[PDB]
Amino acid sequence: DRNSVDYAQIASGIDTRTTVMIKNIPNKFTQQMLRDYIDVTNKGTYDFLYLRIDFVNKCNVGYAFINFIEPQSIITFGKARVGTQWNVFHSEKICDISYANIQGKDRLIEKFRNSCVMDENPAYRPKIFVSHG
Amino acid sequence: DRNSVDYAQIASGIDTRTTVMIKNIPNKFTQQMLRDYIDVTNKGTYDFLYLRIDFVNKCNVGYAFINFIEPQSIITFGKARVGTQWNVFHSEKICDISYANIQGKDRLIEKFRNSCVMDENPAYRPKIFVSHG
Repeated sequence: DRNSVDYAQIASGIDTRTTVMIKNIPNKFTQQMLRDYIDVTNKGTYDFLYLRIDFVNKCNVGYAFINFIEPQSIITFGKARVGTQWNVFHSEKICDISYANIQGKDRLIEKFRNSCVMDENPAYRPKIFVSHG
Repeated sequence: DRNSVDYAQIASGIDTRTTVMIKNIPNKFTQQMLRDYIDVTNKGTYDFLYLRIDFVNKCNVGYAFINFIEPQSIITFGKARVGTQWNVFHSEKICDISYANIQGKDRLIEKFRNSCVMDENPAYRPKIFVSHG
């Protein structure tokens, strides 16, 4: 909506935003494969890449943060990848992108440098709630 | 879309789906506060609750899985909470819900019981990529 990506608006110097979400990633992906996936068309063009990893099952959550050094790199990646399928063979999930709310290598670095409280008891680690009966 | 929640369709016995996402949770929330938040109107009515926790900064990711034991409980919670603001005072984020893709306490339990590979090297733990210069 306010965060959907318009190529021509990057091309024309309007939309200077550099942080982007790669969405619909198969739950069955590693950071490394994502790197490799991106580096096919966009090697060297990004400041920051984090494929978000669930604390509990250590799967990815289906999206990643990437900050491109230059906004036009978004066009290179989008044209090449948005629309296409992650794996024509092993997942029906297809790739899409949108601007993140947090923008800029600097804020991204702080997001993940500073841990959050998880509970009032600091000895706690996240425990799913489940019941039976 | 295919997963948006229609109360009257729960009420009428059409939509038997029980797994739901609580969305737009402030990054600044704990599982416990979520439990407490839910238990205000829906104590005792759910099988499964997991507020998704980022492996790296140990923040929540802005959403949680909840499986209600009975589909009408979704109406109780939605009417009470969707639309309202998590914290009228300390976050402009407001609460919304939608059906999850994974449905049912049983599949949810397996999702999080079985760890995923994170890398080909099993000694690896998720490392953000960042560069400067």
